[PDB]
Amino acid sequence: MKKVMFVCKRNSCRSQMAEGFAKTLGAGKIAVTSCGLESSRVHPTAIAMMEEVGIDISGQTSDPIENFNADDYDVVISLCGCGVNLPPEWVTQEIFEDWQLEDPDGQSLEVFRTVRGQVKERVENLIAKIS
Repeated sequence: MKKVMFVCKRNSCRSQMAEGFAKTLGAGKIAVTSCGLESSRVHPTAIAMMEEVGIDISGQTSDPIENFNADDYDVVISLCGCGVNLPPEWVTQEIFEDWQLEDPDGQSLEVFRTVRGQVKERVENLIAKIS
């Protein structure tokens, strides 16, 4: 299928969640992956907020951007604040976006819920373009 990527920074739960919604909502329409995990591990509070909607982001893990090749992912979604000097292969894709969204860092459950919800709409919009 069309290959997709979600690049992560800060508490990477927001951007790996974008992949978690994208595997869920893009199922059988796209192939989807994530990279960067700047929180050095996943964050159980995000897993709980995704369990609250029947999604899993604990099985996800760290793998650096420099080992990826956007030339091999037709649609790439940075979440680095639309201000990172991605190699030019990250631009030639069918989609190149940067969902410069909120930061759940070590926040309340409400931000872990809210950022997830706002991400899910961006995910579903991306899906609406491709799937």
